[PDB]
Amino acid sequence: MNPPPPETSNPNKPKRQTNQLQYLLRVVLKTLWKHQFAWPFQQPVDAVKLNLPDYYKIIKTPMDMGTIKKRLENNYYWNAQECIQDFNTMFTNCYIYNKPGDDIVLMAEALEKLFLQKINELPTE
Ligand SMILES: O=c1[nH]c(-c2cccc(NS(=O)(=O)c3cccs3)c2)cs1
Repeated sequence: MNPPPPETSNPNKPKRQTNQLQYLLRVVLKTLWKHQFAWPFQQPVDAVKLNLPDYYKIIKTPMDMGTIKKRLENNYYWNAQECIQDFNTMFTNCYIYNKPGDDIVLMAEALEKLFLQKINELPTE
């Protein structure tokens, strides 16, 4: 069973645009998206499709790059750090749901290193 995907809009929450958030969409996300290991992370885990009936029994704060992309596109975030926390939740979720050395974990580890490389330096505001 799949819960609804994480919100990508919320009228109670204030919106913002910053140079750093623009960069997170235009450079960081859009480059990671093209990586050969990006595909498992491009949309919410579909537990019915993937036959992972325990996925949402284990993972209570799901996150994926599709959701992050839509959040950036909709100016959902207040700042870069908020967006960065979503990437970090995505990676951590993968390590939590799986086991060290798993192929899916190797993919997340590779993406995380590339992500860290790209956010090491952000534009100034
Ligand atoms: O913890 C997470 N698993 C996934 C995911 C996405 C697509 C397919 C799978 N299962 S899978 O096809 O057996 C697989 C194993 C290694 C990479 S994908 C997991 C995303 S986040």
